[PDB]
Amino acid sequence: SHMRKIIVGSRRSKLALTQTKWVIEQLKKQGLPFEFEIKEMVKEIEQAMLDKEIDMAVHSMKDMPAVLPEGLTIGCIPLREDHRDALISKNGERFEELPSGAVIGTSSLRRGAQLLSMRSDIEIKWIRGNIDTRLEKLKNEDYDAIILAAAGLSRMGWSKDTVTQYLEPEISVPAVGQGALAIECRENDHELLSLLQALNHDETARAVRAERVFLKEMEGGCQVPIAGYGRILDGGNIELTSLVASPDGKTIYKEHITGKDPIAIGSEAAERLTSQGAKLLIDRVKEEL
Ligand SMILES: *Cc1[nH]c(Cc2[nH]cc(CCC(=O)O)c2CC(=O)O)c(CCC(=O)O)c1CC(=O)O
Repeated sequence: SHMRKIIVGSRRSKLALTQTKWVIEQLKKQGLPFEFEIKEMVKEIEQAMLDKEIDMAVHSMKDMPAVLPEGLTIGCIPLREDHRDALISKNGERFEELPSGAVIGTSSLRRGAQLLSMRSDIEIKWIRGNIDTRLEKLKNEDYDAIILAAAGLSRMGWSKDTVTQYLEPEISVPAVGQGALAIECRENDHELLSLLQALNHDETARAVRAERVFLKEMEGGCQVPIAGYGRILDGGNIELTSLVASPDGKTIYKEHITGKDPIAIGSEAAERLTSQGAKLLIDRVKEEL
């Protein structure tokens, strides 16, 4: 029959389309009368959505801006994937087993700093590209290992043949929003928001909300050595782990806070880390970029 067609904007990478299709598939499980169509195409997708050329987009939470364009909203945050960083070693060694002088590929200051805090006898080397591209570079270039989000390898069904060690947050505190998806739509698209509700996972959303509040107040992002990971405790409170590190790994600010309200705990986390010198550190790093 004649039903509303929801147009879903997506990047063209294997991962992006996979994430986008996952979302569509879960939405279809409600059995409501909507058609979905992907339009292969964060900010340019946002412009299209504002212009009503698309109705929604599925982004990796960790790549979302602190502030959405007025008129847009994160309409849904589904049940989180694995939040953990993953080590993929060419010759199958766990982190502490990598040879002295091992070359670990990442363009993330957050990842490289944490690794360097544990081991000063490894080398962090810049690497870029989509996750497949990066796996090909690990094979074909001078890297002994790489770090990737466990979530992307999971989504692709690649983990089994790649992951050498899943890194616990004790070892590597994840990027804010890692493993979470931001399903972005217009704030006034009430029909769509209503459809997205059954997909929203309140415990994921609350945790991520705390992480983001902290990141916003610290003025962090992908380019800065800042981390935050919130989980829901069995008791129902959120526990937020917050971290800022010097790029060489020698100075770590790291704190835990537990509470009910994501805004209050994210804010208090930023206040505490800022009071310890973490914001000055981030400001100085940005000065040398
Ligand atoms: C903020 C940031 N983005 C990226 C590149 C990126 N974005 C999403 C993913 C997939 C995992 C997910 O959806 O959560 C990826 C790639 C990946 O991490 O697998 C980075 C990576 C920089 C790098 O390591 O070179 C970052 C920064 C960060 O994670 O600290």
